[PDB]
Amino acid sequence: AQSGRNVNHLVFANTSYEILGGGKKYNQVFMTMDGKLKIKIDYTVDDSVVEGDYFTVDFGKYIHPGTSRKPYRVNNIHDANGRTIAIGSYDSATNTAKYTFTNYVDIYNNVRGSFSLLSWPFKELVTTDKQSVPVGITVAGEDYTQNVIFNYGNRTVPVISDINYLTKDFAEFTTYINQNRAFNTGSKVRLSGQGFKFTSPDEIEVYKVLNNSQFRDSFSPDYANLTQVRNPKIIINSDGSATVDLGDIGTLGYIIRSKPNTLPDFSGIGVLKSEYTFTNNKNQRDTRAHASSIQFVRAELAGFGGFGGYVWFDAAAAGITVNLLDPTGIRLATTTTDITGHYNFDNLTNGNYLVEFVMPEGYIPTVVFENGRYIAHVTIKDMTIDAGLVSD
Repeated sequence: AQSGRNVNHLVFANTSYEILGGGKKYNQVFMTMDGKLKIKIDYTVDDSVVEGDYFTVDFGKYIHPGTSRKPYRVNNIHDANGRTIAIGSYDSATNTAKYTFTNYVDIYNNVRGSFSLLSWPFKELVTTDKQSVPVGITVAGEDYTQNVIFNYGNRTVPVISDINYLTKDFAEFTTYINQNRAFNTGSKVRLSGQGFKFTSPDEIEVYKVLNNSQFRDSFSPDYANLTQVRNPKIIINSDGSATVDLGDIGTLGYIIRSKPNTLPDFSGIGVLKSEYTFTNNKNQRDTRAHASSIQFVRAELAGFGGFGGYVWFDAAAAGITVNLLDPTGIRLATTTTDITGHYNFDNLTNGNYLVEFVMPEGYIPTVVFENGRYIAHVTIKDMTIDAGLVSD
């Protein structure tokens, strides 16, 4: 089951939080103004810790590592020269990161470092503007808690919207209509984007609120308890925007939940915009709009990669040891070739690795070769590395 022991008790850590983004001068995480919560961890590791031992960071009830982009992940942790001290892995089910020590701890004593993570609240729990949340985490078995105020800037206005989250393939975009509950007729909403497109009305769901309690400040409403419109009038426009015709809504409030597609080979800054045109409570045409922007951080949207290959005598070479190394030569994983001569490593974060084939005594490869180790460079980007063996 485990590569080593839980060594929480042998990792001595100090933790602090730092608010980033537009709310920092107001002591708040401004969730729609680049706000996030940075977690900073300084640690030392006992000399008795070995390769495969691990410590954990439990992110508690209220926050997760990462911000707006799914799936959430943690990073490996390195020393001052980029050598990997521990491999980071995150389990969404338990909201816990595991940091598994490499052979760094067997090479060096007085192992110490620091790392940081960006984090965001679960929008279904941190629901309300100005909510002061006791953000309690556990770092190497020791609790750390600080109250943190979150604010999404929901305003009681004709139209406001926010990006709930983003994945490689789509964003969930939330638009609130007529929170001010004014009498409105001829109501229409255009959803448009830079970096996004609609292809089907199936991408858009419309809900009528029973009362203002359903307009959750976090823009991640409880859809299970909202009244969903069966026959919503939705057109996908030739430019890839969509128009939702709500009609003569009177004083009713509406929520539109949309899932615009990301565009392949777009980067920089995505934008999703809600444009609300209507006739107002005085029979005058009006127009209101709101826009949200989001960075396509490819590294945070990418899936995990892997590679593999065959080893043979130049007949399959079964049970050959193959190590996965970081570019600095630290071992990240080990495996052996199976009965068909095949090995693999998967769930690898994009980047550069070395693959080390351990030579049986008396054999050399058919890249560099030293002290009976054949080492090949590999680049992972969400391929095949083979080795033929010949007598010396």
